[PDB]
Amino acid sequence: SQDPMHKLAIIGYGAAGFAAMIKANELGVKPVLIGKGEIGGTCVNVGCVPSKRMLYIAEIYKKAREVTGSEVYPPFSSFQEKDGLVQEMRKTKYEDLLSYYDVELIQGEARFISPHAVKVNGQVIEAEKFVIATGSSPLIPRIPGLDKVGFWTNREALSPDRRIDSLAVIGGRALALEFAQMYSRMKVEVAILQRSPVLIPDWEPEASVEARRIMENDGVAVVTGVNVKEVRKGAGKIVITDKGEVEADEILLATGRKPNVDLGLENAGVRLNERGGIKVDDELRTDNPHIYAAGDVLGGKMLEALAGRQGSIATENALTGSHKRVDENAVPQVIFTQPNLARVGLTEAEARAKEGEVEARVLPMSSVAKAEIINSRLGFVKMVTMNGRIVGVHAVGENVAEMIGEAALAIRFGATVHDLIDTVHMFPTIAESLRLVALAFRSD
Amino acid sequence: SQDPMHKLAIIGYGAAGFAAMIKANELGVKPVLIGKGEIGGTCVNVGCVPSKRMLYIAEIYKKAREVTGSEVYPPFSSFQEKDGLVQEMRKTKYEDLLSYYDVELIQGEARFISPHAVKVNGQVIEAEKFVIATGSSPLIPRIPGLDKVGFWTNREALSPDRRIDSLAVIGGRALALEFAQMYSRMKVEVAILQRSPVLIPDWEPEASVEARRIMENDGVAVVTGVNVKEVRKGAGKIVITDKGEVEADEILLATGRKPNVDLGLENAGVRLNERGGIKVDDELRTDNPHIYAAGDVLGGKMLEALAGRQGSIATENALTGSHKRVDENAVPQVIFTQPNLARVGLTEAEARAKEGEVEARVLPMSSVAKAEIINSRLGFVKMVTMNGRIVGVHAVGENVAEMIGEAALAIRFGATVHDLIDTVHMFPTIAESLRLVALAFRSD
Ligand SMILES: Cc1cc2nc3c(=O)[nH]c(=O)nc-3n(C[C@H](O)[C@H](O)[C@H](O)COP(=O)(O)OP(=O)(O)OC[C@H]3O[C@@H](n4cnc5c(N)ncnc54)[C@H](O)[C@@H]3O)c2cc1C
Ligand SMILES: Cc1cc2nc3c(=O)[nH]c(=O)nc-3n(C[C@H](O)[C@H](O)[C@H](O)COP(=O)(O)OP(=O)(O)OC[C@H]3O[C@@H](n4cnc5c(N)ncnc54)[C@H](O)[C@@H]3O)c2cc1C
Repeated sequence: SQDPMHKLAIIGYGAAGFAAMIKANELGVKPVLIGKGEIGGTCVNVGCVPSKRMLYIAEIYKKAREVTGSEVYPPFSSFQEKDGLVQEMRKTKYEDLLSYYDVELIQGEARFISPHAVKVNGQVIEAEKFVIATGSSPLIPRIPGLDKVGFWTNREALSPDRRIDSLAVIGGRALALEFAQMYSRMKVEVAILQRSPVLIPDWEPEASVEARRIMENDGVAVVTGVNVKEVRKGAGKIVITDKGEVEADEILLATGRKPNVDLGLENAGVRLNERGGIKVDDELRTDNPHIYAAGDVLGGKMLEALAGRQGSIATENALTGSHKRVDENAVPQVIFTQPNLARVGLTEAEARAKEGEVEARVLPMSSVAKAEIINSRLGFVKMVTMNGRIVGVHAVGENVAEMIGEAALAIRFGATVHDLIDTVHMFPTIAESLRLVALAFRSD
Repeated sequence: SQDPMHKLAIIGYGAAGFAAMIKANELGVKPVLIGKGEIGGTCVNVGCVPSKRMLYIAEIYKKAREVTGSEVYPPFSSFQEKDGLVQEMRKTKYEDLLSYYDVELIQGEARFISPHAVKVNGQVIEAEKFVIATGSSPLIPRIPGLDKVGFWTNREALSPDRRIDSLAVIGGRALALEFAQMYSRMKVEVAILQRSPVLIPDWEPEASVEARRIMENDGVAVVTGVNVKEVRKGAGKIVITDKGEVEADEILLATGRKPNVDLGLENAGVRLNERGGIKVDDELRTDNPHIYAAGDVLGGKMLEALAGRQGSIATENALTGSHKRVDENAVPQVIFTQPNLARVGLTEAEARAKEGEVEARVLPMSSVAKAEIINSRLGFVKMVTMNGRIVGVHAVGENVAEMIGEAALAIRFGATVHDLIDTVHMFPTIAESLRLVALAFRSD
């Protein structure tokens, strides 16, 4: 028999799929790239780019109100203005690359029909190797009355159909925090309804404390330990919980994301992991050794830079036979509230659960000169070492997102606290808090 | 003979001298610490702390005017308000340490009278070892009429005696840029008069370009290639130059700093270097092997974090017999205008002047997603490698001061561009510009 096949097919054209496409070109292969929906996927269109833009607008108006005492809020039109930036970035960063790089693009929904083939738009596409990069979708909880009453997800909260006065946010991790701060800074009365007893319960305890303070400082009502029983429609929307009824103009779901795995995977011998994403080994290879997967479809951390890195590594492993990995314990995550929350590596509890000598220190941000100078004293920097190497850094403070890459690099290099002590920082910066917390390991 | 002496005397109680005092305590020695003037020296009192505070105030009001369209400038009282922060920081960071650590403090002017002794307040103080950390003072150029007409230095520009409408700044390096932006953002008409053909002429060429644009964007008149011949008094102060007369309410000298070396050094066998600072080897030891020196008195880079590090290293080398050094080519410098200018390591020209394979790349800030998102597209990131190791990073952009410590750490570790490529950053941050410029080494 002979069965000529493409060398590589990539399923999905978001951050992971683009990274795969680029890598494939670099290794001398013209891939087939199959996607549906807006080019560039979640990040550029309904994710990191429009969300950070609206938080920037929120921030500059908040500062303007503090300085002037005026009640100036961002105009409702600022949501529509941001659509110009999205369009420009989608063009320059994604659409223009489809002209520059070599690729057979197909727009449509792919589903596996064999271990070496998909169907799309009724046609068979066969490939020697696949990279699955189909992303995630909003997770819609099963709550009586919710579908009938209707709700917003991120998509709608970024392009709102109307001006609202009140918002009930269901959920209490990063996206809830970001949208709650965003809408509260637009003169919307926001409540967060969180099931766990604290916000961001998989972060350091100190971070969960600060998360509450950040929200409350902008007038958000934070309700923790709550179970939502039902939703109904009154004058506005009524969320009925075991701690009372919360009425609001609109409901925003921020209860997580579900990997996009409705792909006929059983036809290709690909399995799901316990988190509902594609099951892969550390080299991003599935149970079918010709199929790799990358990005949010893995059901792991959901980050643009990690999705990109995984799309590159999956592609190289598929086309070269390499055995490359991307160490998730040096990958940073940031919540882009003001002040920022940032983390990379292990929490102290995670480190203490492994074998090894663990130390940890926490430096208050109120001790950092620059934080005093710019009136941003809320926060902290926490550093965790295992056998004398830095393995985790967690921080809350002004623009800590800008210093977390120093911490990531320190962790990749296995830097010790003396290594940081020996590195002259710039005074006065927020970043020199990394060296000040290192000094805390022996010094006061 | 017997001549009992103290183990260590430290001359000057700024950043270097404090660092020495602390280090001495850590090695089990109670030093004698001799200083004059305000405790904490330049940084806290008339340097980095009050200057960054006033630039912060300038910045938040500028943003408030952009957002509201109102003509709100910082009140003249904000200079006096900053004196509270200075006092608080002087107490917590310096005066309180004199109670916590063990030290014999003497306030007065020290001068050497022998290789092992100083005089202060008419008393002989003998020590086995000395660390000289006497700082620098403003450099006052010899210009006819200038002393009679009078001028401001940093001290006066930070605590102005009156409200002015116009300012002539003599000089064109970091402090000129910072004060020019500061006063222009206080509705003062500022002119910079610079002798060299460009601003900051020891920075990368790209930085000098950007420096001019930054100044001009706030309405500063930048005059380069000018020689100041004379000053006279008219209605206001008249600076006569070979390119015309510039009249202003006040004159600010920003023409550099002179090390404080009027110390009787010839009595102790200590010599001066070609830049007018104390001559030392890389271990901070002078020609008298019992005398070390640290900080701005060396006539090298003038930075708080470097002065601290040198005071620690000088002390350890003096008391333990070690041979430690502080590598100046991993020490960062930042100009805290908005946007910031930052640098660490070698310029491209400096690297190309040494033997080795040199590469360099420049990434525009307009290519960085976060810079687009926050409307701060002016700038660049330049990376220089020598034999495949990163040896210099230079950047202009919003809050680049916060990412320059990542670059410093990369340089200390001898990181390659692949090392940066392999480190997942956070999207969207300004800091991921370090990885984007690394990608430029092979990729477009
Ligand atoms: C509101 C919001 C804000 C965020 N902010 C940040 C942030 O600040 N920083 C950060 O790092 N991360 C952020 N994220 C997460 C980040 O956007 C994602 O982790 C990232 O987009 C992952 O990209 P991906 O390619 O793995 O998934 P996607 O980009 O969703 O890739 C899937 C793409 O493939 C196509 N596709 C899907 N299924 C199929 C199929 N069956 N057949 C054919 N084609 C298909 C779709 O068209 C889709 O565009 C945010 C997410 C959200 C929702
Ligand atoms: C306006 C301005 C802004 C600045 N901003 C920054 C910045 O943002 N970041 C940064 O890194 N750097 C900055 N600097 C530079 C920084 O302040 C100095 O490099 C730093 O203070 C050096 O400290 P030092 O201890 O070496 O000198 P000093 O702190 O001046 O130490 C000298 C001290 O010793 C005492 N002394 C001096 N001579 C004698 C003597 N003969 N006998 C006895 N005692 C003596 C004096 O009382 C003096 O306080 C700035 C400088 C200025 C002027």
